[PDB]
Amino acid sequence: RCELAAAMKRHGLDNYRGYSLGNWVCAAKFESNFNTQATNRNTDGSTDYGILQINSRWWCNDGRTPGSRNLCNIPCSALLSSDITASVNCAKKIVSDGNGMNAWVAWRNRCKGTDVQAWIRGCRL
Amino acid sequence: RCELAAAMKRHGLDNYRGYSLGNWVCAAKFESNFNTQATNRNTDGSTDYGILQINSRWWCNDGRTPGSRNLCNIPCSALLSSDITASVNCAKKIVSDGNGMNAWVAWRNRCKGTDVQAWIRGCRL
Amino acid sequence: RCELAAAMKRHGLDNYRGYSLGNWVCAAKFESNFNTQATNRNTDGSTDYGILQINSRWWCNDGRTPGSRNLCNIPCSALLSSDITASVNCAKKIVSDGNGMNAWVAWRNRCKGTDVQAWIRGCRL
Amino acid sequence: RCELAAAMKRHGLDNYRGYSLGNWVCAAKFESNFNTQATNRNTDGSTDYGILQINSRWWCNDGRTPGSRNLCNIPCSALLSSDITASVNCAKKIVSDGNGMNAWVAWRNRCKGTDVQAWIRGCRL
Amino acid sequence: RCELAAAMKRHGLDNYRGYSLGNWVCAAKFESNFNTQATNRNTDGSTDYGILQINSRWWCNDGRTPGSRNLCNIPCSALLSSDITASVNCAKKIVSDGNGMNAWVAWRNRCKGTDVQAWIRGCRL
Amino acid sequence: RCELAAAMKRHGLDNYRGYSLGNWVCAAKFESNFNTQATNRNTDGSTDYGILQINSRWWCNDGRTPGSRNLCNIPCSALLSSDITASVNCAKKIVSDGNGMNAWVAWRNRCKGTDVQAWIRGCRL
Repeated sequence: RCELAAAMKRHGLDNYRGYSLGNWVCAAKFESNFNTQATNRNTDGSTDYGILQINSRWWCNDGRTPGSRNLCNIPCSALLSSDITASVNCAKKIVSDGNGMNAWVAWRNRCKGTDVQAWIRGCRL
Repeated sequence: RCELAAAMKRHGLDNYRGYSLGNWVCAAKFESNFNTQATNRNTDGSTDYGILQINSRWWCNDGRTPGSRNLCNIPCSALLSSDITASVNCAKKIVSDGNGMNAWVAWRNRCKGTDVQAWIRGCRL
Repeated sequence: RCELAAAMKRHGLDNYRGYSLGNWVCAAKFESNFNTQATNRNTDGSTDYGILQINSRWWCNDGRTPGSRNLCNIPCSALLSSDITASVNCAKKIVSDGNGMNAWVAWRNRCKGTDVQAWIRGCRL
Repeated sequence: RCELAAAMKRHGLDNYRGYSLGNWVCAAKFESNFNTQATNRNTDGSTDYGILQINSRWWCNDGRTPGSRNLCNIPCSALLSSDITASVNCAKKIVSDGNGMNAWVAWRNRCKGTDVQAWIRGCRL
Repeated sequence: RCELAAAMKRHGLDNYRGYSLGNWVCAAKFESNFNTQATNRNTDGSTDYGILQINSRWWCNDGRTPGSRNLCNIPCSALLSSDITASVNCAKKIVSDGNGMNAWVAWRNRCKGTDVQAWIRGCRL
Repeated sequence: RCELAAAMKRHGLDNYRGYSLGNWVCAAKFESNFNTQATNRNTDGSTDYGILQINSRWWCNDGRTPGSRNLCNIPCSALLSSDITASVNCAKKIVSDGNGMNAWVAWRNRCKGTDVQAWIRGCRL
């Protein structure tokens, strides 16, 4: 007599008014920001809500410079940004060369989210 | 007589008005910011909510410079940012070369989120 | 007679109005900031809430400099930032070379989130 | 030579969102109530306004009185009223007679709101 | 030579959101109540306004009186009232007679709101 | 030569959000109550306003009296009232007679709000 089985129940996440990523095996660059969650109950009033609030009646301007030579102005560059590679440069001559300045190159992946095995080697009747 | 089994129940996370990432085996660069969670109950009043509040009636401007030579101005650069590689430079001559300045290169991954095994070697009847 | 089993129940986290990451085996760069959690109950009043509050009626400006030569101004650079590699430089000549200045290169991973084994070697009837 | 004149300018009241009775010479019964005046400016809220507010979940009722004889019940009579003369009586026998119980009888009026006179008795040329 | 004049300017009251009775010569019964005046400016809140506020979850009721004889109940009578003459009585026999119980009878009025006179007796040329 | 004049300027009251009765010569019964004046400025809050506030969860009721004889109950009578003449009586026999109990009877008035005179007796040319 030789009797055997395998069983597996799965059920995903329950999300209620929320941000949720269950199980991420073997990720590389991940970038989350400002994925905000809020309940507001306002009666007889005024609610403001904000992560970044910049009240700047003169932000990053330039001033009056008559008769000026060889300027290099670069205000408010790469603001709230990702992956700016050798970019937005204020120069007059640029030389770039070589086998350098490499971003996220030449990866090797061997990745299993879940595994189940059932090994039976010999019951012979 | 030879009898055997394998069993596995799974259920994901429960999230209520929240931010949640269950189980991340084998991550590389991860970047979360400002993923805020709030309840507000306002009666007969005024609620303000914010992580970054910058009241700056003159922020990063420049002033009046008539008859000026060979300027290099760079205000409020790379603000609230990630991964700015050899970028946003205030120069006149740039030379770049070589096998250097490398970001996140040449990885090797061998990664299993979950494993279950059931080894049986010989019951022979 | 030869009888055997394997069993495994799992259930994810419960989150209520909160930030939660359960179990992260084998991470590399992780960066969380400002993932704030709040309850506010306001009656008959005014509530302000904020982690960074900068009241700066003159922040990082420049002044009036007529007839000026060979300036190098860089206010409020790399503010609230990550991973700024050889970036946002205030110069006139730049030379870069070599097999240096490397960020997060050439990793090797062998990482299992969970393991279960059941070894049986010989019951032979 | 005999020269003479008479002159009279009049102008009534100015009323703006108001209750106004200018000049009442020689009145008898006058009765004003609840002639209310209000400005309301409501932003982001709830305003209630009222002179008489009576929250009375059981006001002037009667209760359960089985097998009862010769009752005389009179709740909430003459409420917010004027001139109730020998009225709304709870009795079984009423006798009324005579030259009495008189209201506001037999008046005599001689009443001038304004007077102007110009008496000239003899210039005789 | 005989020269003469008479002059009179009048102007009524100015009322702004108000209750106003200028000049009442020779009044008799006058009765003002609850002629209220209000400004309300509400922002982000709840304003209640009232002269009489009676919260009375059991006001002037009667209770349970089974098998009761010869009752005389009179709750909340003549409430907020004027001129209730021999009225709303709780009795069984009433006899009224005579030359009595008289209200506001037999008045005599001689009343001038304003007077102007100009007497000239003899210039005879 | 005989020269003469008379002059009179008048102007009524100025009222702003107010209760005002200028000049009342020769009044009899006057009755003002609750002619209230208010400004309210509410921000982020709750304002209650009231002259009479009666919180009375059991006010002037009666209780349970089974098998009761010859009752005389009169709660909350003549509340906030004027001129209640021989009224709202709790009796069984009433006899009233005579030349008595008289209210506000038989007045005589001779009343001038303003007087101006100009007497000239003899210039005879």
